[PDB]
Amino acid sequence: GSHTPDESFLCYQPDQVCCFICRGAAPLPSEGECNPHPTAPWCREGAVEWVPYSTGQCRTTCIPYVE
Repeated sequence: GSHTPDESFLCYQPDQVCCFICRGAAPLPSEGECNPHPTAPWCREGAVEWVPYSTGQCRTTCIPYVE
């Protein structure tokens, strides 16, 4: 009934991490795994788009972390 909140799932890879904010579903894990995450500065700073995903729409950004 009101504004639906968006979440974020960080898909993690031993050398790559992509954070996505979804307003209905999550990202499709095919290169590692993903789970609910807060949002570092790289998540919000590199995730500035949107795309139609399985059960909803998710946007995402990826960064070089412990790679």
